[PDB]
Amino acid sequence: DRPRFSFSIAAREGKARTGTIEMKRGVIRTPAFMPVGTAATVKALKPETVRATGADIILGNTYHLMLRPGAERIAKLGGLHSFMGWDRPILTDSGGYQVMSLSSLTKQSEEGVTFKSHRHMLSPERSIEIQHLLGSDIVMAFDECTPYPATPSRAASSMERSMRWAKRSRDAFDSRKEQAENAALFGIQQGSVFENLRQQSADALAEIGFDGYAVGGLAVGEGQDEMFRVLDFSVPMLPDDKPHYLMGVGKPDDIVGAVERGIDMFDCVLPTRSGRNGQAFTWDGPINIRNARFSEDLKPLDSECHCAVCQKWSRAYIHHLIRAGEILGAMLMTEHNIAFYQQLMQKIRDSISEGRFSQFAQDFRARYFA
Amino acid sequence: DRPRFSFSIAAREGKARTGTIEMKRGVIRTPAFMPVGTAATVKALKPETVRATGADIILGNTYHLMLRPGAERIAKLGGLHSFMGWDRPILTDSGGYQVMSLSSLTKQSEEGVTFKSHRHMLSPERSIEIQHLLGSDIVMAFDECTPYPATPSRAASSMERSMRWAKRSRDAFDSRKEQAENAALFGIQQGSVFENLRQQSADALAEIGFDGYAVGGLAVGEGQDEMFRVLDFSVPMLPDDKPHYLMGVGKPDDIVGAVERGIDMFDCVLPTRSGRNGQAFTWDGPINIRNARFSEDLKPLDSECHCAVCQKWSRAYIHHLIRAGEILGAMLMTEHNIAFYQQLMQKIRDSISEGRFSQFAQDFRARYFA
Ligand SMILES: CNc1nc2c(CCNCC3CCCC3)c3nc(N)[nH]c(=O)c3cc2[nH]1
Ligand SMILES: CNc1nc2c(CCNCC3CCCC3)c3nc(N)[nH]c(=O)c3cc2[nH]1
Ligand SMILES: [Cl-]
Ligand SMILES: [Cl-]
Ligand SMILES: [Zn+2]
Ligand SMILES: [Zn+2]
Repeated sequence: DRPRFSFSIAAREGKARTGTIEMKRGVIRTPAFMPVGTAATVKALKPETVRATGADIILGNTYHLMLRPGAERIAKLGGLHSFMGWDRPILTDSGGYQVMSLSSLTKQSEEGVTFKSHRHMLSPERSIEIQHLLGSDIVMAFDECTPYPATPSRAASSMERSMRWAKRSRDAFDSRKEQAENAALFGIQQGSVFENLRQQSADALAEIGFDGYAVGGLAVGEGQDEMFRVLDFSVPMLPDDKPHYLMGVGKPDDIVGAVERGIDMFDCVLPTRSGRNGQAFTWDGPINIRNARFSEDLKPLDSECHCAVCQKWSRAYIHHLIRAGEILGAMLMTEHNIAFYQQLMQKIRDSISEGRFSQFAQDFRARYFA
Repeated sequence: DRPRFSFSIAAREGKARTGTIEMKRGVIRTPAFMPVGTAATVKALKPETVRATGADIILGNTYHLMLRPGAERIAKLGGLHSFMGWDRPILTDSGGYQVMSLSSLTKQSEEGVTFKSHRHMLSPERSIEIQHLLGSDIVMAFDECTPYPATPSRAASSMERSMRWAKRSRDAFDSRKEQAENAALFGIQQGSVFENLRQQSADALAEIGFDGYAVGGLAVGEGQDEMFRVLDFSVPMLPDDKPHYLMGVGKPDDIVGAVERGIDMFDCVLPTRSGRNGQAFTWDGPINIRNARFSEDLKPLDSECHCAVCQKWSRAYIHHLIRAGEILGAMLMTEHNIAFYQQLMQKIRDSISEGRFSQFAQDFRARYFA
């Protein structure tokens, strides 16, 4: 039987790593892309389809689920895995990021955040409890994602609060025997774009001790150049022997560059959200299938993609479906986009394992941006 | 290799029949339920899923497809079968019924109907041509579905026009060698609720000669009692050795009673349309999954249904999905409802084959309306 949590690194190239996370509910191949759910579902896909694309783990949506149908109700029905029919690992975010981005009126304090549903409270203790009620396998500490840009003073005060909340998250998780024995807990580094604050945050998280370490506070408007600059110094501050999770990233080129900088795990709504809006990812860059140039194009979305959509249906058909507002259009676009992301991760893993990831990154960028 | 068209009756009980239609693209078990597409898709289902529910044939949507993406374009892309990925028989309606129900401004004449898209003309010749361009296997004659109620004079004039159009449909179909050799053509009986007009229409259609005969002009507001009364005298007027197709019907109890009256084929948007709106069919009658009573119900939609939805997911989960507006909710409701309809048809076929259909009908009604 698998352990509660074990991360093993099988091969390395520069800062990039490939390996596996073993958990009770399954193995996660890294670098990993984790598709993101909306309301106990990955949009427009059955769980068997999500698995068929190559996903080893998905994200649940703590913020949506605590409001509807409610975390207690999901627990009463047997937990999120049973409820939605996904029996493999699930990671849950801690909810505050989405509260601060989506909620109408927020009130923040040392205790947590109160907010009005689009009233509810969210504290480190309540966040960990909700994630337990959902039955999450990878639990995120409750943090504050500092807005960008932030002054050094405000970034420091925010990061300091997040580190106090990280300790409260650790203690809440450890107090609950079933959660501590069966799930894993990740800490989230903050500190905005400032190296000294990123270092203080990394040091605080390592002193507490976590199963994995996320880089928080990025993909919040700073742009790729700045994100990469912050990753350059921030990832080496985290424990080398634990997974590194870049939250909310990102486009294919963001993922490649982040792996070059030591990131092992990614989540992003982009492939699911933008597929419904007509954007399809291809090795030659994204296309918008709604464009009239595809109305009679009999080729698949991408000429090399191995997914079931590209084996069966044409650009012309999917163009028509999306233009007509048909549900099958969203289903096919979403399956292809998630499958494309998984094929990207597989090429990344294979190229690191073979010591040719730097060349893969160069070749990928030349063709994707040609 | 299968013939162009062969209908064989394997067993009979009273007016009910069970058997098969063999066509080049597959066998159709009768009595048959034919799921209805919207715009080159059966809503929210891949074709493989439609087939998995038990469907042997589906309906294309001539009215929608002639407007978008256009019949000529579909032909240029290889036909509707290739375009949507369904390789089995497709029946297409002739388009006038939907024009008269959906179009904003209509102008009717002996030549056909002109209308504005929500300008285009539709005549017997153009209707048959569009169905050819789509690559339909079962082509419907171009008719006029008389509004209900209709005076005897107006019903007669309308039926007479439909019979002239039926002859024009026959000749257009026969002129096109590839269509005549590979597809089948059905005539449509009209005459409103009037026995003498139904008889004149049946006689006119039999003189022309068709591969199958539809009962048109019903399910247009007359209610089940009146529909059944008209079927009682109308179905025996059609050739016994050809299939009898009741257009646009219907609810499960409508289907059972129509089979008792000699109907072999059915199409209806109800299972697809109403599933998206939360109505699920069960052997104990329909339920609305949005009702709060299902919020914590761990049972499947129906306790006996063999479909994949009822094997995996609970009422509580589907309730949540539909309340949340999630695409997966529509997917699961639609798959279950179409599968339920196919299981109904299978029970009908098996009970006729075993000489116990009358008992099945009685048992079905007692439980469905309990
Ligand atoms: C898109 N950019 C971005 N996302 C971030 C996220 C959310 C990652 N995605 C989670 C899913 C969203 C819907 C359900 C869960 C962040 N989350 C936390 N806790 N902290 C961040 O600093 C944090 C930072 C992030 N930046
Ligand atoms: C719902 N009631 C009803 N439908 C009838 C229909 C349409 C059957 N359904 C076809 C699908 C609808 C969307 C795409 C094809 C009828 N069609 C014709 N041609 N004539 C009728 O008298 C006729 C009569 C009908 N009565
Ligand atoms: Cl969340
Ligand atoms: Cl039509
Ligand atoms: Zn693909
Ligand atoms: Zn079912």
